[PDB]
Amino acid sequence: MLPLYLLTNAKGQQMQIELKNGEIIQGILTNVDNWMNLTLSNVTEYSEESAAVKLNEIYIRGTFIKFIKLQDNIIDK
RNA sequence: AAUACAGAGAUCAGCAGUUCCCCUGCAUAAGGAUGAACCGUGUU
Repeated sequence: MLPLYLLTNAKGQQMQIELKNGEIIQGILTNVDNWMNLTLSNVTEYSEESAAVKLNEIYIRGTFIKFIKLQDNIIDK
């Protein structure tokens, strides 16, 4: 299935975003749009994968994402 | 008129062309017959 559909239904799951600058964002997905802009709650962002700021909500532009690790649960969920 | 002469003086065959008439083609005119499952006012 399409990446976007996959995302739209991962709403409420936990996922890990790598940004183009190296920052890693662990959080629970709360919203997606057609340009893959995200909003996540219960957030922890890291300066790099080596690792630590906790944030309540984060908005991420989709053009800035290298990849998004999904929970293995994904296919059945 | 007398004479000199020279003195009795081609055939077999083919094709097209006019004239009507039939067969078969193509053209030009008019005429008809029948067949063809589909419907134009924010990433390069």
